[PDB]
Amino acid sequence: SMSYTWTGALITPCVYATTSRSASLRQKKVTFDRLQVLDDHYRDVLKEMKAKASTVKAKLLSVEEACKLTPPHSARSKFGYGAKDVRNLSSKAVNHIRSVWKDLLEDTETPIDTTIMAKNEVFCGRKPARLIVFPDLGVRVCEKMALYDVVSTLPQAVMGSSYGFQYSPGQRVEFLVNAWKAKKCPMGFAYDTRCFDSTVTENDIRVEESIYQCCDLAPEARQAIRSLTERLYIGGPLTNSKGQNCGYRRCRASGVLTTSCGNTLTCYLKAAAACRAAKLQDCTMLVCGDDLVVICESAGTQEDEASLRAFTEAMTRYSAPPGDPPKPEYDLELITSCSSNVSVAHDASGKRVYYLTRDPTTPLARAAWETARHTPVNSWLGNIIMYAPTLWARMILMTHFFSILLAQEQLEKALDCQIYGACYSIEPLDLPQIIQRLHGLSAFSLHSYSPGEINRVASCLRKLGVPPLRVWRHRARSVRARLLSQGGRAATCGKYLFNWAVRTKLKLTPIPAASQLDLSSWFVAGYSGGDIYHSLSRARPRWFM
Ligand SMILES: O=C(O)/C=C/c1ccc(NC(=O)C2(NC(=O)c3ccc4c(C5CCCCC5)c5n(c4c3)CC(=O)Nc3ccccc3-5)CCCC2)cc1
Ligand SMILES: CNC(=O)c1c(-c2ccc(F)cc2)oc2ccc(-c3cccc(C(=O)NC(C)(C)C)c3)cc12
Repeated sequence: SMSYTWTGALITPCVYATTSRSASLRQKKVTFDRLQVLDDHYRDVLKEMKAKASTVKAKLLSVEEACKLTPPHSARSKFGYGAKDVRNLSSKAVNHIRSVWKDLLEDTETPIDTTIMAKNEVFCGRKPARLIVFPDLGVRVCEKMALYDVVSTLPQAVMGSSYGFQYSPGQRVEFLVNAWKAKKCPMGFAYDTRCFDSTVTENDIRVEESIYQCCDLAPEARQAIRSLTERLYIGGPLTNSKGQNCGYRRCRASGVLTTSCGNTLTCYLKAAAACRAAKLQDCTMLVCGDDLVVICESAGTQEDEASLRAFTEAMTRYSAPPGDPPKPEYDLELITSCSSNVSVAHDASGKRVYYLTRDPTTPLARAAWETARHTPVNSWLGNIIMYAPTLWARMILMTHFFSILLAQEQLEKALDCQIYGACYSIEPLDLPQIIQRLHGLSAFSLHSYSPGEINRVASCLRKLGVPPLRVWRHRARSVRARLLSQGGRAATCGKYLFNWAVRTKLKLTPIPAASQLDLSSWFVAGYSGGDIYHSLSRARPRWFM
């Protein structure tokens, strides 16, 4: 069947930013009939995944628990209530949610409506806008009730160490390094599927439900998963922001709670089966939605290229064809996945420290957009958290935004930021404790960065018209002195985040309050399009902190 069908009605709106104008270019790319052929390897991997899903027990979330997971800027319902009313348990929101739940239990077939919109992302010719497909707020709260506990428990039980969303950046690096080191002669590659969401078939969506159905589930959760699969996840009608019928979808909706979990399971299933078809030796896989990395035993240059072509042919039969063909790599640092690569630096005692970095062009361009225009959900803060050990995040992002926060007297104001998938409510004053937990204490002492990494950063600044690194050091000394003078958490930001800026660096001790941070909800599962709100909370705060 066709991934999408269009009525011709426009996808209406609600250093460039992608707009509704280019939506038509994306529609042509994502629209095609799918060809899928399954085999024994696919069937065997599926049964193995189901045997692991069989060990899971999931709970049904209450209306209140689901309501409290709704982000404050979450799209309002077409039934006269918004995210605020949901979060406050307003009688109107709750009554509509309970009626939507009841309708999921009683109607097993009627397709559920979705809104189709062009996403506005900043980029540095110009690429078309990505499309977002999501059901009404009431349905989204119901999705959390039935499946929040499934999507946060099941993927790790099924995929184990291959499940990408269970790791802090520090744990992710450690996993990749250990897997690389475990091979006699390692080879690794990134596999990129062309329009993954469009390649997801109705059968893939039912196979995914067959995995969810192996959980111990409450009867209402079992029925809601069944109804949601048939009425929403396999496909349904598309409506634009003006309420006009846009067409029909028979592929993955990018804005449902199961998008991230579903894509990870599907990509893992197809890839693990394609590893067997290609006869790749001693595979270690890492899967993040549609992003896949395979680390294995090299069998020689020609052998490796041949096995990759066989892998690609098996992925293609499973309806996962590639965008760019995979390339074998013989250095862990040469693999690019999730726009990132591993690099190494030294801590304060000369010991090696591995870390994740990326080309800083897009993060810096988006931070420039966000300093120009007010944006309810930022990427700069997400880039600071994710890339805290990098030279560019420390010297430029931290310096620039802490000087703004000092000037606006907004150091204590919690901000919403997006990191890959999910939405996080963070107080900039908590950045030292967050960084220490995610990256370790060495993130505040890294030096001896690689020439390639220093040169990529310096060239990026020249190309973007950003002042050179020596200006950033002078600005950080001033920012640091002012933060120190404020005491408490502000002085900790000055001392830890800007220790790189002083000639004689201070000896840094662990932050005591870093121990009390509850970060379980952060790196448990992926919620890209899932509509999940994460607000930082601390258990047992000491009086002297
Ligand atoms: O060689 C030497 O000894 C000294 C050289 C030197 C060169 C330029 C300056 N620049 C400045 O003072 C000003 N801009 C900046 O001090 C500035 C700061 C951040 C900038 C950023 C981003 C960096 C990441 C956080 C968000 C802001 C961009 N651009 C920046 C310019 C250049 C710019 O204008 N826009 C963009 C556009 C895309 C990407 C980045 C940028 C402020 C007043 C006059 C212009 C200062 C010193
Ligand atoms: C198969 N791809 C990989 O798992 C990723 C690789 C890679 C893998 C292999 C390789 F060789 C090079 C890069 O680099 C990455 C960089 C970031 C992410 C990534 C994805 C989702 C979440 C988070 C997160 O930290 N969120 C918090 C904790 C909120 C900061 C982070 C995933 C990958």
